Amino acid sequence: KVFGRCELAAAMKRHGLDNYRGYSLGNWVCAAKFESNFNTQATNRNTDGSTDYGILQINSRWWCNDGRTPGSRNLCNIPCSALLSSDITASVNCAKKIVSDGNGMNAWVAWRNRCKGTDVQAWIRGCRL
Ligand SMILES: [Cl-]
Ligand SMILES: [Cl-]
Ligand code: NA
Repeated sequence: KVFGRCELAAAMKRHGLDNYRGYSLGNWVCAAKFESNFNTQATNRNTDGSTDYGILQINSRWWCNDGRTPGSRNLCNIPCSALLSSDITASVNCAKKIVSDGNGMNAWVAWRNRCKGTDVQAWIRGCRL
């Protein structure tokens, strides 16, 4: 599924991401835009052989099991394929664990490089939430 921008904003809000750990909704939409272009089926292979999955590009090195990242952890206790569903619940629940691990949203490179310090509000403007 390729979400529309307001459609994704509303789904994230329903799932408790608005102001989660002090990050307003537009941060999460911005991060999703640049990580996956709002596509739940996005995958990308990293240099270390890990892979990033789903709309928030969550890494198999630490967060999910894909059976092909030797020595990896599965901190979200999920198969990585679950991160690719049209239902974003599993991605949101796992992202909540990531952003709480001390490093906030800096875990997402695209957020750090393309969202942090910008007017993220603009990612939710015009949306009925
Ligand atoms: Cl915002
Ligand atoms: Cl980047
Ligand atoms: Na893993």
